[PDB]
Amino acid sequence: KNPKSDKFKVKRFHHIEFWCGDATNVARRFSWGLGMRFSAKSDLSTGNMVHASYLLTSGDLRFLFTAPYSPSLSAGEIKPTTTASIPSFDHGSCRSFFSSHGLGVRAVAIEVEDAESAFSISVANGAIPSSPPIVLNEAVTIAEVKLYGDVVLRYVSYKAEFLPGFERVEDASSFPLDYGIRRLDHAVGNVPELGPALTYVAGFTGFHQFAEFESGLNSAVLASNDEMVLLPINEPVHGTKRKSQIQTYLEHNEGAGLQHLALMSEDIFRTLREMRKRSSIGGFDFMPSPPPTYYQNLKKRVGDVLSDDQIKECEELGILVDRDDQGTLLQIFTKPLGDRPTIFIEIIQRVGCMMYQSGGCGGFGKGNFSELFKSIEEYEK
Amino acid sequence: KNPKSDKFKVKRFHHIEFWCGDATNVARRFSWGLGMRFSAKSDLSTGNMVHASYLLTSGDLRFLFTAPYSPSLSAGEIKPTTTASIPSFDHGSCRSFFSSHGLGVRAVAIEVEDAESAFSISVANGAIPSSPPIVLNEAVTIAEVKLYGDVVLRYVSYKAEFLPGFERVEDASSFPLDYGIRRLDHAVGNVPELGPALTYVAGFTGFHQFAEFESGLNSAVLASNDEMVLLPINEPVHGTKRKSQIQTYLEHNEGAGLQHLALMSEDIFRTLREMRKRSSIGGFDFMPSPPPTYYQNLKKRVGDVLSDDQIKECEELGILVDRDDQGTLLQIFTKPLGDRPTIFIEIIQRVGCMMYQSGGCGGFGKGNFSELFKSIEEYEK
Ligand SMILES: Cn1c(=O)n(CC(F)(F)F)c(=O)c2cc([N+](=O)[O-])c(C(=O)C3=C(O)CCCC3=O)cc21
Ligand SMILES: Cn1c(=O)n(CC(F)(F)F)c(=O)c2cc([N+](=O)[O-])c(C(=O)C3=C(O)CCCC3=O)cc21
Ligand SMILES: [Co+2]
Ligand SMILES: [Co+2]
Repeated sequence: KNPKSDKFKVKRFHHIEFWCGDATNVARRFSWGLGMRFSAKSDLSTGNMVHASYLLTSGDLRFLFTAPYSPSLSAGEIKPTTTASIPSFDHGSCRSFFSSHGLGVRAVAIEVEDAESAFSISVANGAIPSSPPIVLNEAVTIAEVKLYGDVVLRYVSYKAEFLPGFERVEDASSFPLDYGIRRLDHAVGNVPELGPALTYVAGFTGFHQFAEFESGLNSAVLASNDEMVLLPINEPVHGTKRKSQIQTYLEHNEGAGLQHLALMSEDIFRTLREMRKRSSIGGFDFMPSPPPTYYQNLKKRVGDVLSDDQIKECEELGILVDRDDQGTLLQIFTKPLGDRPTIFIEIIQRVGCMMYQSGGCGGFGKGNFSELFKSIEEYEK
Repeated sequence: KNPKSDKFKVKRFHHIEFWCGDATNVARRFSWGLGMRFSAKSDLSTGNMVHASYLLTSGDLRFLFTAPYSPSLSAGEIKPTTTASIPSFDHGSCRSFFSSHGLGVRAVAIEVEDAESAFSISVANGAIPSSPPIVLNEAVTIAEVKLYGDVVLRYVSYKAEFLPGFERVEDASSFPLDYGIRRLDHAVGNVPELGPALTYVAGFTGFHQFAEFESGLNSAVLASNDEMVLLPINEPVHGTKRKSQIQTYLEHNEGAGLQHLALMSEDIFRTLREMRKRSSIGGFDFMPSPPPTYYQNLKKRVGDVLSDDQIKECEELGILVDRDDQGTLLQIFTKPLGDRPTIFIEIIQRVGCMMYQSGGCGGFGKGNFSELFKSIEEYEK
């Protein structure tokens, strides 16, 4: 059931912004680890005395990494005279965010036809304003509302080069890395109580519940009209035998915030080969391997979609596989991206539901919870 | 002239500790960029609820990267019951250091025979105590005094595995990277006024002035008895045509602090080939190239130490070369290690002064200031 209730028109994810203490080191780690090119900068070299911001891109995926400079470099400025390229930026907000959460996502930015209307409609429907709409170089409008915790939903609209004031990175300082990652598929929040969080976000966006088909979670997925923009939210299930991963998140994150980013690959086998190659030389580690019992039940589940060679390839790379009403989902999770057991990344590829591919094809892997529990018992046999 | 006036016995540099906001991302960037292996950890996985600390090693070089967790994980602890592996660590001090300076060096640690005596003698000779001596697991003693700015000089002594409470990193999660870097050669501070800084540090250590043989600097080098431990200090020269790099440092760093770490390589050609290979895929960038006039005057200076093949190799890699009373110095500088124009790294190899090699052999490149100025004029001809 898709009522198509978006209160303003939404296109697609535009970028994800990380708030960090050093944007250079995080951006270079992520670039090597995920195979993303350095494509735009805004910093001292471009006349930005406020923040350093570096953009990495892979296909349509845009990761922005931003950290503050000493406030003393911009003490003479006022908001109208600012040299920040992201006018919503605030030294104290950024410093307070990082000291509270460590490295994490500050803004989930979606592109809209009209960011000012998006902001107005949103707030008129209960969104908590975070930063009012501001027109950038007569070309781009940016506005922010609170999403959950200290994460904001950033609206971006273009009248017609990432953002004004950013410069393209020099050819020599930009290496054409690519491991097959192509776009952001969904962005997931962890909150203490799912009900109020869903009601708030569904309330100001018009996004509808997407619906799926023990685990330490309960969750729901909000989606835009074409279900391209997918924003799931998790809450803990207390009292379970194993402590809820969501509860561990909330404790180490100091409250609600973004849990994982799921990135679509055009070739999850190539992506995981390239990323695993680099795990111990600066890249990302992956979740522990599932038992062989899991991969010895994979043919009886998905053998109609993937060859026995590809199923062996899944056991080598640790890929998990689940099946929807409509399609198949290949998926794997990284270990946390930084010091804290908080944010992590999911790599995915979905097979099926072609019209282009419809969003959410295959679901989010809900069945892998019970399939992994069984193989755990079956292996100890 | 070496009076050998050390007030307590000093052996060698033990480690350099970086204070960061995320220790994972910085440590993985540095590991790939410099070719250093992950060798020890102290973090949640080892029962440290206070800080995450990761040690990288190359030859004798030890870089430690430390960031704080949420204070809430250790709210129930007191100093006697702490789970920190570095008892000098303080959440507020670390958070305040990083927000003030960004990524930078907190501790220059030197090994001594008796860290408690080192601390006592030091303070009795004017050192400002930073953290009193503390015996770790009946095996290791650690103590800290102020060095300059918010940088401390950390004394370490062993009765007889980096530090107690650290664990060796698992074989799979530790990749044998090595680009030829072998040990720390010197660590340089930038201060607003050299005189008072020298008097303070020379005052509590007994270190003697090492002495060398326009530039926006004036500087002096303090050295231990065998001149292995080398601690130069810079101050700005105001009024020069080009603004002093030291003054730019002090403004962006919010005051005095560590400017550069010079790392000895056993093969500076191999090191710079490996590091430059990785500049645009997560590693470190290097200083701009000198003109060819510089390398067209290199034979008439050092042609007795390096072949014309090696001199061509210097022009390819951008290596600079200077000559002492006693030896030859090969050297090159990175661009700053993080967002701010503050800390950077120097790679060096020295040729000569063999007895082992005596410390400081070749100097620190003082002549390259006037050799580079000339080649600049000669190239515009
Ligand atoms: C498939 N799957 C899984 O098998 N396990 C067990 C494993 F593999 F770790 F052992 C997970 O723990 C796991 C955790 C998460 N999560 O979001 O925390 C997700 C996930 O992506 C997801 C969403 O995107 C929105 C709806 C909620 C949801 O579950 C999937 C998971
Ligand atoms: C050799 N040399 C140089 O040629 N230039 C010009 C170039 F190349 F950048 F264009 C420098 O700027 C430069 C800067 C520094 N510094 O410390 O800032 C040092 C250096 O290492 C040093 C010490 O270790 C202790 C004593 C002070 C001192 O000068 C060497 C440099
Ligand atoms: Co997911
Ligand atoms: Co030097």
